[PDB]
Amino acid sequence: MTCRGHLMAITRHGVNRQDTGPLMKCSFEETVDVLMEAAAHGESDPMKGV
DNA sequence: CAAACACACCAAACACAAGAGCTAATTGACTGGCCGTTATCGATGTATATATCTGACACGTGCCTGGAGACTAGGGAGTAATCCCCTTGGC
Repeated sequence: MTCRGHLMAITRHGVNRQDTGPLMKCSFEETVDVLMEAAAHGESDPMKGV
């Protein structure tokens, strides 16, 4: 919770802000939203999360 | 006076609401126009059934011709005697 300096909330508003990966954010919450944002911005997933 | 940012407020959305597991029952589209098939109504017959009229056959009635009946008139056909002509017969 205190690795990025600011207090990341455990909610969708705090974990999805981290640059983990769209495939990991969509699992938790905000599926279509995070997927759409990644598609628009052309993000990349390193394929390292479980 | 006009533009910069900051704050408080108002107004507008997003996403979540544990893991699941079993069983039952309610919903099973619908008027209308139109084409395509087919059932029905209609004409245009030809075949068969029945009615009217004509033709041939049948039974019956009839008009007409010729035939038949009773009776009559009066004379044609016909007995009974006679003569003697003439035939058959003869030497």
